[PDB]
Amino acid sequence: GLEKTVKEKLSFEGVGIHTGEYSKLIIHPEKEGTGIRFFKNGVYIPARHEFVVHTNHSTDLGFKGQRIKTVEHILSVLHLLEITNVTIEVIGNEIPILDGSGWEFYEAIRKNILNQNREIDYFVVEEPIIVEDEGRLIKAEPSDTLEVTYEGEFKNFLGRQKFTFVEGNEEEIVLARTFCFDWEIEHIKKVGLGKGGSLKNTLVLGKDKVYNPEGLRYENEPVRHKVFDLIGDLYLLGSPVKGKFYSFRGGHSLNVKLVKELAKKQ
Ligand SMILES: CCCCCCCCCCC[C@@H](O)CC(=O)O[C@@H]1[C@@H](N)[C@@H](OP(=O)(O)OP(=O)(O)OC[C@H]2O[C@@H](n3ccc(=O)[nH]c3=O)[C@H](O)[C@@H]2O)O[C@H](CO)[C@H]1O
Ligand SMILES: [Cl-]
Ligand SMILES: [Zn+2]
Ligand SMILES: [Zn+2]
Ligand SMILES: [Zn+2]
Ligand SMILES: [Zn+2]
Repeated sequence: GLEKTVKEKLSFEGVGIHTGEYSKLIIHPEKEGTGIRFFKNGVYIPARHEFVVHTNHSTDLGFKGQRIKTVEHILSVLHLLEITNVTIEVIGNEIPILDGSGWEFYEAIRKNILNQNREIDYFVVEEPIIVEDEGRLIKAEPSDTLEVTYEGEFKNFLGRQKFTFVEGNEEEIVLARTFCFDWEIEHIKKVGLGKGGSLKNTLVLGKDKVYNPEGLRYENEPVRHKVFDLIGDLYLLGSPVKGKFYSFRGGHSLNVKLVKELAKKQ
């Protein structure tokens, strides 16, 4: 595939799910070999694992005293579309959550793709690797195409479910929204997070219920979302990725752990 940028500057704005503050994004075109980077208060923050500063409830980056929260969704959409050269200017402290999915970013960026004059240098998984953390596991192995499976095991009605993304099925995961359980709200608010959360940008699930009046988009919308998150975190390898991945109960922390182990090995 050829390296790609955007045809023109694209803008997005809205509340950050964790800060509860308004922020604005400006996606700038960039030349071949630039890579994906964020820009905030005069500092460039590359979208790479060396710049990850926090992973508990979002994937956050920082450099030289400047931090940006919740990069997982914009990075997943850029990865899915193979956008390789772009500057994401952030006026604020977090990426806007919008409806909690990648839909708005995906629809706008997909209509503005500009192919460039280089073949993409893919990050190619060369051998099998397994990373683990207290009941959670992620396996990666060689593959000519990006294939990502997430298997969840939930304490509520969702039970045990899995979903697999393969290239060409981007539309199956870009609408899946972020979610949380009603029993998690206390903790998230207590640690100074979830300030912008509402039923308009997060699915809220209970032991037997879906609080959002619209309900779920898909019966397995939560696992489709976890696949979407893993594809965003994999872009921290700094190039579009080719490999077959299987995550059992993974989250941003384990995804970043896998990315760092893959980067170290290769
Ligand atoms: C008007 C009133 C409205 C009320 C609404 C406002 C409430 C406050 C706003 C909340 C906003 C946040 O909700 C945003 C936020 O944090 O969104 C995160 C997102 N970033 C990503 O976070 P992360 O990847 O780090 O998540 P974990 O993997 O760690 O899972 C998390 C827990 O699920 C367990 N788990 C996991 C997998 C499994 O198979 N089984 C199982 O049990 C696991 O053990 C752990 O206890 O995905 C999470 C989902 O999974 C989202 O919640
Ligand atoms: Cl925390
Ligand atoms: Zn090619
Ligand atoms: Zn926490
Ligand atoms: Zn997240
Ligand atoms: Zn997410």
